[PDB]
Amino acid sequence: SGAIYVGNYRVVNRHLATHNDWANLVWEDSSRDLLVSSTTAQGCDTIARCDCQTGVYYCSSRRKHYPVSFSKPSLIFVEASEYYPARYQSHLMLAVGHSEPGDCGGILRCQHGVVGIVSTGGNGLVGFADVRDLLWLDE
Ligand SMILES: COc1cccnc1CC(=O)N1CCC[C@H](C(N)=O)C1
Ligand SMILES: [Zn+2]
Repeated sequence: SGAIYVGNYRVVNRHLATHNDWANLVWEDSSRDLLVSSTTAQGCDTIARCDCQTGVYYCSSRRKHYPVSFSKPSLIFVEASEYYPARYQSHLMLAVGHSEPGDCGGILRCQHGVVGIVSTGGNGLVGFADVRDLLWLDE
């Protein structure tokens, strides 16, 4: 679990969005596993606007943060799960690091701010949904 709170927006994994997220929907994209909903309170986070390929993510299955080197956002094949058919997920960045299904939502940060959230993984890999291209989150 996990979310990014920026301005009057809440960013979550689309597959973990709640009834309240869908009732306050701003934007969603199944191909990116992202959903953004509106909030009444002002957020606590800020978004990186950079090309960093190193950062630190929170891993809830170890209660710890780990440093990672991650690939640029790209179209990556993701196996079928209980939430999606087998498909290409876009704007996804892979890294070597521990992750389990419940780790989705953990934040990845670089020195400039929030880069993305855990969205996929397996066998010593962890994949993050990028949010740095969503310029409208800041306005
Ligand atoms: C962090 O997730 C891990 C980690 C290790 C092993 N299986 C997972 C789960 C996983 O990859 N997915 C299930 C939920 C939806 C995901 C998606 N974006 O399509 C795919
Ligand atoms: Zn950065």
